[PDB]
This record gives sequence, C-alpha cells and structure tokens, in this order.
Amino acid sequence: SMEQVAMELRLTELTRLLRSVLDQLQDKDPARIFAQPVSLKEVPDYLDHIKHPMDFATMRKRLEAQGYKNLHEFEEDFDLIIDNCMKYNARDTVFYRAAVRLRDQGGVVLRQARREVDSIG
Repeated sequence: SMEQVAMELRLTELTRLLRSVLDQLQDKDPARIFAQPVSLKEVPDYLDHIKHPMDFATMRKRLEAQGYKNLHEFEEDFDLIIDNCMKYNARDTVFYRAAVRLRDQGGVVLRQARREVDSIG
C-alpha cells in the first residue's frame, strides 16, 4: 500500500535523525567507556547486578535494524547506559563520573531532538 510506504519513509527519516543524535551522544564519551557491552569474560558476575545491560554498540545495531519506533524508546536505552553504570560503579570512580558527564552533556542534545521530532512529525 501507499500508506505502508509513507510509514516506512517516516521510519527511515526517524532513523536518520536518531543516527545523528547517537553520534552526538557518543562524542560526549571520548574515553569510550560506554562504546561496547560490559565484558562477561572480565566481569563474570555483571548480570547478577545489572538485569538490562546497554551500550552504544548495541544501540547502534538496533538503530540500523530500524528498531527504534520513536525517540522515547531510544532515550530509554540511553538512560540504561547511564543508570546501570551509576548503580554498578561507586561514586568515586572514573566510570560513575563519566556517566554523570554523559548525562549532563547529553541533556542538551536530547532537549533539541525532542523538539525536532515533534516539529518534523
């Protein structure tokens, strides 16, 4: 149907916008602390602590499968990165501190992407 096509084109454009958002968020993590999943070889007990792991590579796979239906779903995954880190790691660690900075600096990027998604429909 012509309707399924137009829907598909909207999803493609949402994907294009979220890709740019993701690149901007990932630049706020220059140390690459959140680039890849926490290694279960190196932290064998991680899943006893964190029930829903998340990282920027796993978000990127989901993105390119057009697996995000809206900005809210994307933000949920971004928030998991930060919130998992802040529970697993103590306050006085390079890891926790990096999460706090990513959170604070991402807020600006997400503030405007919420307006661009409402604006462009």
